[PDB]
Amino acid sequence: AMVPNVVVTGLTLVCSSAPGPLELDLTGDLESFKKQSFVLKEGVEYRIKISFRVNREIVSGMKYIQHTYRKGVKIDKTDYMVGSYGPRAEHYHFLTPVEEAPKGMLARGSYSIKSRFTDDDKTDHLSWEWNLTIKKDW
Repeated sequence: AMVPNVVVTGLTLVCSSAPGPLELDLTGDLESFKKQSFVLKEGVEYRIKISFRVNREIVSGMKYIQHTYRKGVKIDKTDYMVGSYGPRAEHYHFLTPVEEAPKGMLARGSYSIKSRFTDDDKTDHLSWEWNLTIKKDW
């Protein structure tokens, strides 16, 4: 502290066809997000972008872990290998592979997401929670 080795600064849902920006500022109050949601139209392609800075030492085997819940029930768990990164002032941007929102009336509604950014030391660089709502339309 005040700026430790990794500072996770943002999550962005990158989607060509979304009408507005879908962004969380992860330097802020993380409790706030629990009360908000991103809307995705069903079936659309998107990527999750995590923005972060490294301050002092090279970090290796960075990993972004995402758990998805529906009705409080764990339904998906994905780990994404992020890579190795040296210290610098400029943000790094990690992007997942393209994902697809689920589709169909039965898949519509809100889901809760538990995210963690970690590494090969299993350091908790940041853990946060957010919500995704799948709709017939934007």
